[PDB]
Amino acid sequence: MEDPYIWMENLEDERVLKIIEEENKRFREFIGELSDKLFPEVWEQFSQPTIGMARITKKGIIASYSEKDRVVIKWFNGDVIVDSKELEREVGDEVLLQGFTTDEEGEKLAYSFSIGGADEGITRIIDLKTGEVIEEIKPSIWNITFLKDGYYFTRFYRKEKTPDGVNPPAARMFWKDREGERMVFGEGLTSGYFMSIRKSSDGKFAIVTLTYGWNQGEVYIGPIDNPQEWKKVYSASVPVEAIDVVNGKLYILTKEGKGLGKIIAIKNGKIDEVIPEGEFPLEWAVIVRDKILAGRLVHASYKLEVYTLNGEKIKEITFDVPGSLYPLDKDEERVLLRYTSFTIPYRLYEFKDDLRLIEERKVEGEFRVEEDFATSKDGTKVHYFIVKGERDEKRAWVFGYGGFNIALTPMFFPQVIPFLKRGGTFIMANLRGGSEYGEEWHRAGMRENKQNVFDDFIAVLEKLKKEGYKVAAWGRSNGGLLVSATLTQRPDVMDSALIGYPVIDMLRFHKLYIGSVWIPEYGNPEDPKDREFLLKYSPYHNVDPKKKYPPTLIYTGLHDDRVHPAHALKFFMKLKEIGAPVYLRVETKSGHMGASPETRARELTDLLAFVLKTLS
Ligand SMILES: [Cl-]
Ligand SMILES: [Cl-]
Repeated sequence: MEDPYIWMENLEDERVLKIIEEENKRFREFIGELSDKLFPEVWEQFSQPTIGMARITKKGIIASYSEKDRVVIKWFNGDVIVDSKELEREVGDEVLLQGFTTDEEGEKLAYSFSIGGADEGITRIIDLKTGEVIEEIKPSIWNITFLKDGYYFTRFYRKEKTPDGVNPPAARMFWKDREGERMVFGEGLTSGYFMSIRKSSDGKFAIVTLTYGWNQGEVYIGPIDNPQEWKKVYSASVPVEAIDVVNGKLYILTKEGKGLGKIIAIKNGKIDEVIPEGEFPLEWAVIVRDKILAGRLVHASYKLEVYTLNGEKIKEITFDVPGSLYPLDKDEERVLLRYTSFTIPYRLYEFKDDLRLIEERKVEGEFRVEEDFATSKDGTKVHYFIVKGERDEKRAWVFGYGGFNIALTPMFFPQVIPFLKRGGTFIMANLRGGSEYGEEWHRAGMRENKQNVFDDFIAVLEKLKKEGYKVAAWGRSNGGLLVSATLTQRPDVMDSALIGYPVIDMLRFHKLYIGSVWIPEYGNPEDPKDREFLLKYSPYHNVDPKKKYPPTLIYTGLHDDRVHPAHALKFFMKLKEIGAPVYLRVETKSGHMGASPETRARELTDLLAFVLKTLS
């Protein structure tokens, strides 16, 4: 099938580079002054201390933080262990710090980073008392689980074949100790299988979870020191999460059945429900002491539920402000949870028998978090969050995603704060295709149902318009598709459009970078039956010259390795063809944002600047 802009898939074509150069200039002249004036306000919010991961050891908590241009790993209220700045001088390059873990004893720490925004990374294992690098592994490994004098770990094969000769993408599990390294699990597994391992709370069992896309899950358990005796004990036609093994009994969180999440247990092959499916999703569950601590997702924010090991509900905990809440780590006694919301970068909580707050960073101001519902084409209620400042200039910045079983739950958007301060309202919409209401909610936005997602977003945008708001619609990656499709269908419901790192060409998405992995979500363009519903919304095929379009910003990054910039370039050329007020920003500086904040903060400042200028 001919494509007039196929040459744009070659990012080294001189025609492509000319366009990128031209449009970055035009965009900079367009928001450059405003962006330079707002940058300090954005930078202030972006760069403040933000926790990443945390770990429990016998010696105390170890946590990572971002602040400004550096990232550190430190003893909680204690010594810095790893400093991204120290690292950069040692290796003489920009470094992104990915994750870390430790041993139970708090004497060994493993952390992974990437030199100069390399697509490859590094793993170092260090001694926590002296700080000596015990080991340095290249490429980086994952899921390090210390035992005795060594550890299990997983490798994810991206470019290379597996040792047993299987093509990527693939995963394999290894054991490493003084005598050396050997593969312990995953031999013969075809491409697409992923694995992870965790210990039981008592340290006696390996719990190994195996996953193939959305439609297969397997659980294995056995003696932590003996992979020869690891046995499959559960099979499911969806990925499930193994929680723990306690007193001969394996606990699993599964979205089998209606798809909302329940906890089952297996003992000697018999399967019992522990906590049956409820009205709202059960997103995670952990066992601590003799209790089950469960994260319940009620209209896309978290309430905390505490149960006995037998599934009798003991207590319920809600939060003052709707938030996202996730388990970071656990030991036998306690779990650490990270909370986040629109005006709360983070809270660090400790759960032992009850919930206790041990750290908080919040943005000061009289901010309100409200919630409402819009009604979609087919009657579906579309929940959304509303964030407001003290002032109301009737200007709304509306964010959605809608896909891939991702719930949109409260989180901190640094560039929205100055917006709220200027009378703006931030809206986060809970569209179909997400996990907000279970696997059925997700399925209701996949393949032929993808139009439902756009209908839900339209319903929110149109509600805001009727209420008198000026409206800027914003989304990234599958969320870029969201705004792009909505723009070509109902440009009349937005006064501004922001399209981030989008998927656009729905007949060729599967031919660029990793896009084939999205086939179960969107459908398969080689099949005419799927093309039939794909072409009904594909933005690349559905630009309407008869329509009037609002100011539109498409933004991407020249060196993104997941969502090919050609989507953005092609949609930009299509809008150019009809003289639409469209802009294109292509980030050229390398790497992402984890420990290289200024490039990312500028990008976000550019978005804020575009909203402020185009809605006025
Ligand atoms: Cl973004
Ligand atoms: Cl980015």
